[PDB]
Amino acid sequence: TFGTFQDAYLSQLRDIYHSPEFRNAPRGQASRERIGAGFRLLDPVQRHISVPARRANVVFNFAEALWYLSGSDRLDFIQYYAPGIAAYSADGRTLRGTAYGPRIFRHPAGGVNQWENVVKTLTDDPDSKRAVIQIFDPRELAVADNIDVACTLALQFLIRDGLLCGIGYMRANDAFRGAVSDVFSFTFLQEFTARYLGLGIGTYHHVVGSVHIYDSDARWAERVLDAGFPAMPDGDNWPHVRRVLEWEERLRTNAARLSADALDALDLPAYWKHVVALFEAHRQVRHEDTPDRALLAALPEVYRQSLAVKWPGHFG
Amino acid sequence: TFGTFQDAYLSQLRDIYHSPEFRNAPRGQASRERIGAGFRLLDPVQRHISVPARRANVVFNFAEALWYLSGSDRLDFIQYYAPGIAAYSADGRTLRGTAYGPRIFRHPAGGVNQWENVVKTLTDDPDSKRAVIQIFDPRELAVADNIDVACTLALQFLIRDGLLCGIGYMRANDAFRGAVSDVFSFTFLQEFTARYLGLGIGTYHHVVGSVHIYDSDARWAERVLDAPGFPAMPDGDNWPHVRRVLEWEERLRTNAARLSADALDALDLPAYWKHVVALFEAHRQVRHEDTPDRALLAALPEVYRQSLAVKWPGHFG
Ligand SMILES: Nc1ccn([C@@H]2O[C@H](COP(=O)(O)O)[C@@H](O)[C@H]2O)c(=O)n1
Ligand SMILES: Nc1ccn([C@@H]2O[C@H](COP(=O)(O)O)[C@@H](O)[C@H]2O)c(=O)n1
Repeated sequence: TFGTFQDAYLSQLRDIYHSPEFRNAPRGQASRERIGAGFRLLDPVQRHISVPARRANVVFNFAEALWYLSGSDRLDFIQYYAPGIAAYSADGRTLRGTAYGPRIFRHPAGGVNQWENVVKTLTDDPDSKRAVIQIFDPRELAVADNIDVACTLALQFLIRDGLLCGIGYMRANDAFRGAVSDVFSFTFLQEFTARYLGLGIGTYHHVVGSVHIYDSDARWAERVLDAGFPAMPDGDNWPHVRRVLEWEERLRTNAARLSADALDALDLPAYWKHVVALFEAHRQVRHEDTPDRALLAALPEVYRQSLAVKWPGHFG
Repeated sequence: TFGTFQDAYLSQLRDIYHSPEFRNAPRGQASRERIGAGFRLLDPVQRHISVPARRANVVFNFAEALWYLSGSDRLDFIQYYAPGIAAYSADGRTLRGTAYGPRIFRHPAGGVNQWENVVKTLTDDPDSKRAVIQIFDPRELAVADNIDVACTLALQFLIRDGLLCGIGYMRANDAFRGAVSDVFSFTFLQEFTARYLGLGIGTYHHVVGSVHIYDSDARWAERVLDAPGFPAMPDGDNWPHVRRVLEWEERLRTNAARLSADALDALDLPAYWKHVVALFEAHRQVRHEDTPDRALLAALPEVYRQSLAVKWPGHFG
């Protein structure tokens, strides 16, 4: 049990790096590994990693979570924030196992919107043990030479004492890289759903079959070992997400830009204005426009620190 | 971490009973509950409960596991061993979420034999992290008033240091009743698969979203709280033996045949599977009111004799 994700993240990283159970090479990727590992977070909203040596990217973290909420499998959207994710696209256009959006909202088994069914299940029986979003699909292992097999099995939500608890079940999790964005996204979905249901945030449980540090990340993991997040507004945030996704697409494609004062004047809750400002900052970097230091100064300090460490030549 | 399932079972039972995180009533079923609970077994073959107050039914244990291997969803097979299970059959003929057989061997999401794909995956890449059998299906929540939604999410197998390790992921588990047969079945499938792959047995991990004791079981669970090795399955491909065992299972369940102690010893089966068919003949004696055979009983492994003697003491005690 940990208070924040960063404490759990660093504890687990130390366990795997210094006390691995196995050394092996699944699909040729040499790794340190432990089997059957998990942790509990008492405060899932505190979902960010701020250790400067880790250079956690809060823009990618929100982008991935909103990519899921958009229901999209398109590579162009997410590789803009994480160019290396193109390695898992067989067609150069879409992602399969990596794209949890379609798994949540139009699952390959029947096209089912599982998020809606979970909300209906919890509304009809608040104590339900059945409110599960299935991610994995049985046909993924029937694909020959599949380069992108879902590694999350399911997400479960439970309403307990007026709080929404969440459980993420994964068959495998990269303890150094993937875990940072997976726990961010799963606790983001948990909070989003809690707000929608009018509930407080309960605990988050992460449970993983194989937790591992790839040997190719050993040096960076060692640098990290040698070294408040704001709350989403109450209620139904879908209208805000739709507007943020509109700004996301226009900024990513450089079809729009917004100054610091334009951002502050957007008709959005402050929480979501800051997410749009992250995307405008990222546009300045990727499309080589003038970095806006007034933009940076208006962000929450957690975001300011992420930007200054990720892009010190722009925001440092 | 526990040496045997019985140690983990009793420890989890006492944890839920004495220190439940929640008391609630999903679908109106009042319970004591803990969230996100798991354990690790070092010896998954030692999968049985031998506390007499629990009256664990090794015949049902093997019947459920073989029902899964048969790929069947039929109620008539399994309700013969567990009469109350018909409460989860909407049509009186089949089981849905309770029937893991079709989920393993012909999953409704594409008609996929996942066991075959797991064996192929682990043969092509022994270190694979992908060898997962999915059980739950997203369409199960799509219609209201479903009385039988799968509570197992997935089973994963990993080859680590030449040993087949298993992980069962469940969204919910009855810690007092269902967990006894679920862990039996999952570690049985683990051992079966390891023998097929020519591997030894590693660890088994059980992880469950909601683990609970139903209030209606509290009296029995209190009695259990107030209160011999399991044999190893033979090496190699046990499918041909399973097929023969299933032929005998149906003949005995329908009272179309009977097996004397000498008829059991003459079966063309490894000793391990002869004992399983003997369990079915003993069960036939119970269900069809035939003479309890003392000689059958004496030839069984000690673990099985104790289960029969406690469960049906007038027949086998
Ligand atoms: N969301 C994701 C997607 C992939 N991953 C990583 O990618 C790997 C995919 O390779 P396998 O399919 O071989 O497992 C996982 O084992 C895990 O290391 C992750 O940790 N989180
Ligand atoms: N294999 C199975 C099948 C059912 N069960 C029990 O049946 C219940 C089914 O009800 P829910 O669908 O409400 O969970 C589970 O919560 C669990 O108590 C089990 O423990 N093992």
